[PDB]
Amino acid sequence: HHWGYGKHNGPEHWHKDFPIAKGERQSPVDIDTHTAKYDPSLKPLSVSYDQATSLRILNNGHSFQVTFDDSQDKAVLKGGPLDGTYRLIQFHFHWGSLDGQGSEHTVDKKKYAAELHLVHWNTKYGDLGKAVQQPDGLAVLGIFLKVGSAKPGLQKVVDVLDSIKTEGKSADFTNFDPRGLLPESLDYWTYPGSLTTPPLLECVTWIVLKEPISVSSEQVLKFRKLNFNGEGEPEELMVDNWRPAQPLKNRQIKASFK
Ligand SMILES: [Zn+2]
Ligand SMILES: [Zn+2]
Repeated sequence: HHWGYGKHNGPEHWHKDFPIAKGERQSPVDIDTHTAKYDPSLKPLSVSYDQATSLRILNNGHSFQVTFDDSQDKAVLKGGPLDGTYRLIQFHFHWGSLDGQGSEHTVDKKKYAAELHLVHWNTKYGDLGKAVQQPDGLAVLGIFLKVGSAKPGLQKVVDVLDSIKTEGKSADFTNFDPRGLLPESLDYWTYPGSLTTPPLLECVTWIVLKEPISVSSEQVLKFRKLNFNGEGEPEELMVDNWRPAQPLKNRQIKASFK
């Protein structure tokens, strides 16, 4: 029972191998806009992706992922609620079997069509190994996708998906600019949480953007062509690869905007 998203190995089963799944600071959560309170002390987010160097794109059996060279301070995230500078290591997506669902975070219980996660680690903790042991060792920038006009910045990604259809396939993926994946506003919500996949470590400062990016139906249709399965294995279409909202428990969600 390697983990997945189906009836027999999905999010309801994860706690058996990773008991932190019933922990105190699990993600995603629902963001209720009545209770997510504006914090005037929150600094604007600093996203510097201009020197990002992408390495590869891969189907890992739970999503598709684009990886980055994190050997030095090129593509970094800082400011906002964050201490120190955070290096981008990868991004991936979550999406649904139809446009009406797919995002992991929700806003006033509304599910978006997809959710993009840009994963960064805190350099003040030396390496990724020591970072994930710390409550703010990772920062994940979360961005909602809604269906509308095409995002030109997403095109180079979706157009190579046919080359990584099944679990375990990968391809060289150089000179991709993650700047093209961002909405206009960097207005955000932030709270302390976890990885939304095993091992579910409670090491993430979540930064979820208020403004969704719009992507075309054509584009999101390319997401749904991916497989959970390996090459030549019976088809398990990669859709609904999202963990549902987990209990907020004691936590406060802060808004950077009024
Ligand atoms: Zn994996
Ligand atoms: Zn994710």
